[PDB]
Amino acid sequence: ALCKFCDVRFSTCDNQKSCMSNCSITSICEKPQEVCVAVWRKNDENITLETVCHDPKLPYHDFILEDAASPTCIMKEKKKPGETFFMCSCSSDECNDNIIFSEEY
Repeated sequence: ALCKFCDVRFSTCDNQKSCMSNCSITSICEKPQEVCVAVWRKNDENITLETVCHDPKLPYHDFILEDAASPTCIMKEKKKPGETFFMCSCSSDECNDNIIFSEEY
């Protein structure tokens, strides 16, 4: 897989139906089973977007990437203290470059 892989970066993505990662690093994931991941987090000081490759047989942020087979990165909210946290994974080229905050489409 080819994925955006900037780790955790500041983001201005907020209150939008979709956002671009604005990550300038597209990497070949080390292992063929890895998929793309995006994690959007907002606290009272800032917003970040994390982009990585990850093996979906392993948990990430204490969750299983149950959506790894999806070609698109559909953000879904997770329960975490002191912040708003959304995550998605996907398995098409650079798919974590475009994060979608809804299932409506």
